[PDB]
Amino acid sequence: RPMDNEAVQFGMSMGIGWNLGNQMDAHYDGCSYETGWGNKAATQQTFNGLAKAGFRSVRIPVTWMGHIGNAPTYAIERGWLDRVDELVHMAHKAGLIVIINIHHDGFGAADTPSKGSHWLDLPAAVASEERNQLIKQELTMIWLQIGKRFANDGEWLVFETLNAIQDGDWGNGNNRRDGGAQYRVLNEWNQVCVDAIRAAGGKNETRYIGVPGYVCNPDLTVENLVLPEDVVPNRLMVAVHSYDPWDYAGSAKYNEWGHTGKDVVPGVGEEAYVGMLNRLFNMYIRRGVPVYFGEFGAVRRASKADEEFRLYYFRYICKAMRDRRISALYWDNGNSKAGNDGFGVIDHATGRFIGNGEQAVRAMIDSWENNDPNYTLQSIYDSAPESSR
Ligand SMILES: OC[C@H]1O[C@@H](O[C@H]2[C@H](O)[C@@H](O)[C@H](O[C@H]3[C@H](O)[C@@H](O)[C@H](O)O[C@@H]3CO)O[C@@H]2CO)[C@H](O)[C@@H](O)[C@@H]1O
Repeated sequence: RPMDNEAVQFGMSMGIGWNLGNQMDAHYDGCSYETGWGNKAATQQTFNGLAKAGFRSVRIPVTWMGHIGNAPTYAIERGWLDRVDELVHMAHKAGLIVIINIHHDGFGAADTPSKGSHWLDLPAAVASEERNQLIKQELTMIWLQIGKRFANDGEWLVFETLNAIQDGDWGNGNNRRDGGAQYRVLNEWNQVCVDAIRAAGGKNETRYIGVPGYVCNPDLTVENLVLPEDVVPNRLMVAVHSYDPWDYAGSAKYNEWGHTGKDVVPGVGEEAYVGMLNRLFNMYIRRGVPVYFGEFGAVRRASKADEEFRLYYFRYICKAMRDRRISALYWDNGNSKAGNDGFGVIDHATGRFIGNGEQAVRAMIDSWENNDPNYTLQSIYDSAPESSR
């Protein structure tokens, strides 16, 4: 029975995790900087607190742009790699499964503080096969070096090939009417990254590798993602993101969610989210291919009554994930404000809770971990909070 295989068990072993967001991914004027977006430097204590809270995994998005020497070698500045190495091993010290990647290098929108510097350019790769070739060489050289640095680190360290690749229009643009050209290239980049990771030798030969689809959208993934040919069986996982529905979870234009909410995104609640998880479960988990959410979340609310809807959202979706053998990592950017972009629940320097962050963390983790067979989507649903409208 493929859903009962070792790879899906490894997928589930990541449980509910946490992103060191706006940290090694932060960047401006063409260069990443750990503190560049207001977060202070991570410490062992950061990761200790994560393990203590019950997270099983941690994702350290890294933006490499600015620390890459010239072609043809694309040498990564050693200090930058040292710091990545160092963090990965702090996480290992705390008993966490660890994910690293190529992050804002691939940022595909126009709203960037590093305009002109995103070498990982999907429109430009589609535009010409020559520029597609340069990008592939750079992806190769970068993954070879990362692989070589971590050759003695085992399957507790996961590599995620790319982040959220796109053309600016978030999966509503030319990708829907170019005859699959954008999707074909992205699949080719994943292939090239997997090739390079495996060629790094050592424990990279049997390391789990996460591969995304277009803009990390679950549906565009199930429709167009082609899993790369691999040198070993059962060592690829599908990476997806979800902040659905965005205007509730991300922008906080609406502040309630689900069947008991009144201030809701219209017609988009419990059924839609589980439908999305079911398509992933039928496409991948049922076929022995693990899926994880590299990023999921909902921002913090100003009122206690709206916050209860946030906890409800977490309890419900995280249970639905558990039951579909899907693991997931919460997006934490360190920002303690409420509303738009207010994702911070754990301090990035100390690993202590920010504001009421503990309730959210407990909500997502406990719901996923719960092994009481009476605790179901029905019971969670029936205890949805009361609308304050
Ligand atoms: O605060 C200073 C800088 O913030 C930058 O915005 C970032 C958000 O604060 C962050 O939460 C968001 O996270 C992304 C994630 O990186 C991505 O993989 C996924 O697709 O969506 C998440 C949630 O949107 O990233 C943005 C930037 O990409 C500003 O860009 C910057 O100008 C500002 O100084």
